[PDB]
Amino acid sequence: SMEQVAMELRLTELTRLLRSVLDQLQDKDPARIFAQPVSLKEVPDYLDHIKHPMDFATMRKRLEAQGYKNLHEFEEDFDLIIDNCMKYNARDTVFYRAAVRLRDQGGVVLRQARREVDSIG
Repeated sequence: SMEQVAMELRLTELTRLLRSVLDQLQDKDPARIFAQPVSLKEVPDYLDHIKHPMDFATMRKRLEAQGYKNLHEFEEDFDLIIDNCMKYNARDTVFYRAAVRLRDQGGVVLRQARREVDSIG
């Protein structure tokens, strides 16, 4: 139907906007600490601690399959990256500290993303 096509164009345009959001958030992680899944070869107990791992490569795979229906879903995955890290790692670690800085800097980006999503519809 034509309605289904219009819905699909809306999803495509959200995907475009979320790709720009993802790029801007990933720039806030210049150490690439959050770029890839935590390796279960290198951290064998990880899934005992963290039940829903997340990372920017995993998000990018979902994004490119148009698997984010709205901005809430995307933000959920970004918050997982941060929150997982802040539980597994202690406060005095480069990993924790990177996550705090990513949260703080990413907030700015996400605030305007939400306005753009609502504004453009």
